[PDB]
Amino acid sequence: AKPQPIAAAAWKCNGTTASIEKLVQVFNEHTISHDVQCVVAPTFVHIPLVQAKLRNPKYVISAQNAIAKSGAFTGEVSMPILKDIGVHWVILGHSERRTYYGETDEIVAQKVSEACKQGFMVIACIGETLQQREANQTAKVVLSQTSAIAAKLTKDAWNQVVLAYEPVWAIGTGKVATPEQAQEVHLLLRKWVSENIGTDVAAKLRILYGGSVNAANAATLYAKPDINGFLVGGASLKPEFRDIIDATR
Amino acid sequence: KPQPIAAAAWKCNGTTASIEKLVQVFNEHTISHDVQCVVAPTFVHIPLVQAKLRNPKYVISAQNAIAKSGAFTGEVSMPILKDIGVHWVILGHSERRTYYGETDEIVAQKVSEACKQGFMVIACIGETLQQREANQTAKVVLSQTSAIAAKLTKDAWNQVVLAYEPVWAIGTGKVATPEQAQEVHLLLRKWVSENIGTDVAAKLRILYGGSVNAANAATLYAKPDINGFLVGGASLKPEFRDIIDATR
Ligand SMILES: [Cl-]
Repeated sequence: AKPQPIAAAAWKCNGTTASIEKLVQVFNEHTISHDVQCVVAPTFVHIPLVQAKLRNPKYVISAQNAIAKSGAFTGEVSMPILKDIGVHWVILGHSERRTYYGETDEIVAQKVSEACKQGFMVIACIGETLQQREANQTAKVVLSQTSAIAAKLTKDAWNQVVLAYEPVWAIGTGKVATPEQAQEVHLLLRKWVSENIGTDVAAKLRILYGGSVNAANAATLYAKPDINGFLVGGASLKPEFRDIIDATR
Repeated sequence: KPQPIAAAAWKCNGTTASIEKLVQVFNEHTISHDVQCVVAPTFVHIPLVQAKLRNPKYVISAQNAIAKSGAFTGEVSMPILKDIGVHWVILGHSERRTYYGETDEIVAQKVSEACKQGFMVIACIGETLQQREANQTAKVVLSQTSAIAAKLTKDAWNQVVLAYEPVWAIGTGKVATPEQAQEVHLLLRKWVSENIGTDVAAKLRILYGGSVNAANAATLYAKPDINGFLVGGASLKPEFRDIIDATR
């Protein structure tokens, strides 16, 4: 009854030609037998290298960011440029972009809507800070972030949308997030989607956990009913990512 | 006059078909004078250009970078650029100063880290129409340059290239004359003359980053303090060859 699992490797801004070639070979020799959509998300300059080496049939390639339109945007990569090179997935609204580079709900929701219009599969990120979690605002924030995105989409566009919950309150703060605390936000989000968008949309929507995931807690995390996979960080740069994929069965 | 530079600022434009076609046109254009030609494609197009662009007079630059690798989603670091073989970088572009939070101090730190890591930097400065109309042309460009200069040693200036953008002429209905461009280049080199050293000022490349095409590149490069161009829309066209020939 669960939708198709997703295991996304968020390499962030890391990697060398030797690093990636060695890691991609590990990914390719890993035989995966269950239905699961795997995702590598390298830096822009490494997309051609990954395109040349990544062969495992379970995988697609995603950009870590994009802008909606080509033009006078020095330093940025546009979605049409990404379609032309053969990339159909993109991560939008990551906490690091909302924090360091000032991406707002209006910017993130506009990127998701324009990516859905241009045929992208989107992993849209939401999450709340510790200060927000201290104020009993987890729902207030993650639903305000999810409503802003939904306000620019129609029903059919939700088949391209994937949500990734970032427990930002458990990132670099010295605080930890339990598999029960993750399942709580994951069901909180699905019920909002069930109520506001549709019941069939909620049951099929993939909600990924974007917190600390390793080979030890992946299966127990995926054991929860409203967790549909992971947005893996540190462990994704390791052969450990194979075990994380194994745990989505 | 030091070695001129002809840089192609492609911005966020291009496909694999159009880049491969234009690179071949650049490949069939023989350049027989001392000039450093630069092509700066999007991050995704850097491997294509490195493989295909074969003119010995060209190098490949990035349009942006950050100092260190790590948990910075969507960004490309400077060590990653060095590992893939990129040794040039455009920093502090007006579009990033305007729309992506690159303050004078953020540009200054990026330039400093880039020179520390062995990068050739094209650092961009320029003033708005509001600023120019407030008689702030010197105030803005020198404040942008002095922030960059406070993070650089004398030897690091041999890796830095200044690119003046007449931002007051972009999308404003105003246009910049060569005499207005030379005026800014002059006072730029003169501040370096009197705050870094007469030696660095003489050998500093200061590129014009306004409207450059085949019709005006010669008249522009004829100005004594203009050392080349950071070319926009014309850089995606075969007439970039005529701009290179205008730096003779
Ligand atoms: Cl490992």
